[PDB]
Amino acid sequence: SEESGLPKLPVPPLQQTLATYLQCMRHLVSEEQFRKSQAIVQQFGAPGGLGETLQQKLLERQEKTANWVSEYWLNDMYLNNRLALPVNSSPAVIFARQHFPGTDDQLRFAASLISGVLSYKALLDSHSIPTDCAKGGQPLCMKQYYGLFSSYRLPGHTQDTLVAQPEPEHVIVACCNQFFVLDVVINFRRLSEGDLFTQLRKIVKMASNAAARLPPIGLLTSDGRSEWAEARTVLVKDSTNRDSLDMIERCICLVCLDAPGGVELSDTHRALQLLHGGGYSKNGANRWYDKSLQFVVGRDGTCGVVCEHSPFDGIVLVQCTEHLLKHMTQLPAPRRLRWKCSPEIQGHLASSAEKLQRIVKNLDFIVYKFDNYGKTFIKKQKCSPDAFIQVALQLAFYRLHRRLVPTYESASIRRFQEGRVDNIRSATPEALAFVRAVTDHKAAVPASEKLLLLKDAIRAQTAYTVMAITGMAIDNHLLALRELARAMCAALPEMFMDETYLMSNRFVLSTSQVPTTTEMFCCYGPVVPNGYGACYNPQPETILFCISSFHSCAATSSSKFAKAVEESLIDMRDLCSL
Ligand SMILES: CCCS[C@@H](CC1C=CN(C)C=C1)c1cccc2ccccc12
Ligand code: NA
Repeated sequence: SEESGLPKLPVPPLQQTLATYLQCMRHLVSEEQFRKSQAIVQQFGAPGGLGETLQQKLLERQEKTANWVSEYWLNDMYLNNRLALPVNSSPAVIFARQHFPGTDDQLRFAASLISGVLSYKALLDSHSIPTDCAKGGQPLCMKQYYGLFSSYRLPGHTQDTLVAQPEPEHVIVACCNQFFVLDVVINFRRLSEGDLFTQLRKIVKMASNAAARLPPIGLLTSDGRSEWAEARTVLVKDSTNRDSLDMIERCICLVCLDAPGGVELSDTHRALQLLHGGGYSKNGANRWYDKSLQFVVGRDGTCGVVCEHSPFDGIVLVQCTEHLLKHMTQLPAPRRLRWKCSPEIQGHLASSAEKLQRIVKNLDFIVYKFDNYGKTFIKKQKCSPDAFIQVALQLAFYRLHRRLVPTYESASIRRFQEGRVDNIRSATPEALAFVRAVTDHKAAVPASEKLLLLKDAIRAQTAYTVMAITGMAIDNHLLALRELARAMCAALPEMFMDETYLMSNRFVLSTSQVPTTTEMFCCYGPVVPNGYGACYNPQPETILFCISSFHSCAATSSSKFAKAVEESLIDMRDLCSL
């Protein structure tokens, strides 16, 4: 009645997780390091040993909590991360290209979008969104929907805070780096699209007035999390700033009326604008990255949403955005938020502009549309499209870099209460056997044998996927054992100080499938300096890859990786056509 009917997240058996862990890492560490890790794990999991003690504590935690990993996972994946949110953390979703002859066309789109946000939020708030079922079925957790609009991520010196929340409700409109409170309710009557248009015109006019222009405070939210915690602490010394921060913290979402980009509106360029606004000289300060959703409606027709994803993952977000876009197809003045700055704040602003520009220049990003085939061909090979593509990315990484690396693939655990994600470790032993056969010409493995190895790697990938989505994989389980150990003693046991364990969690290849039904697509940066981010959207006859890496790292190249992906998909096609 008041409590969820969903199952709780399972706790895997301890020995199952330790065995899977060792077999995951054997081929990714040296033989000497692996021998040491084998003995460490044996001691940790011995009868009556520490692992068994921690496992008992984890089963007590499962009984006392709705989800035993929620707190640890939120802190480990997001709130402890000190990197600036743009590129490093906040994914971008790019909508179909739009065409706005005049400003009023841009404003009519933004008015229509805001109206759809208000309608969707009314469905949400009255619990009218139909329960998702697995594979589009077993019911899925719906809690992430309540985090789409009611969430604000506060910076902290060492750990951030995720705050959940209002009479009336308002959005914040960002224009020319200025922020305006737009109430979306007058006399308890929701503003119509026409009223919203009229209000947005008032905002664009006020934002263009240089005598009222205020400093670009939003730039500070683009900095490292400890840097922005420090600058925000300066701001909150003044009551005007506290009032303005409070208005942003409690808004529904941001709507960002970006200026024209001046670059060709390719898919790659539109994505760059959604990821980091092009830096301070372009739209990079027209942002507030702590707020969960920042819809961008650019003057030139670049539209999308920038997502702070501590409160929700991408499947729920795409459900929301597709509903918004599909249903677009079917009076007091807004208040400028004022700011009281100091010489301190000017220094923080200049430093944030410089730090953001390093991120802009460092990001190597490419949108690559593979057009030779898609899901239809892959399914004719008795393969899951996701597993086939994951194996292709392993072959791409191996043929370019001549090793496999610890790889992350998001797996939804929404089958369980409060469920977010666990990790599918796609760098399997079977994937290694396959990529070596394909690339080692002197070994002269027959194509017929490469095909057997291909299908066994796809089998192993599919098996790991089922394991992860049913709560039986290893990353969340080890995370909880680690953090329960830390509560006993700040000195972690050797199990988690082991270089094999640290190595295992540096995801040089970080991936996810985010399928969409419209022309929209999702992207994000890498999670380690020598890594890639790879987000793909498989369609019946094509596959879209968004590949990121950092220009600082001489080993990686997004262009070269996309070419290796193409060659791998062609190789796999030829093997399946024997
Ligand atoms: C379970 C479905 C995908 S969850 C997340 C995946 C992910 C994101 C970043 N890295 C580095 C690696 C993986 C994600 C992807 C794309 C867009 C998102 C938008 C909002 C929220 C999450 C999004
Ligand atoms: Na690079």
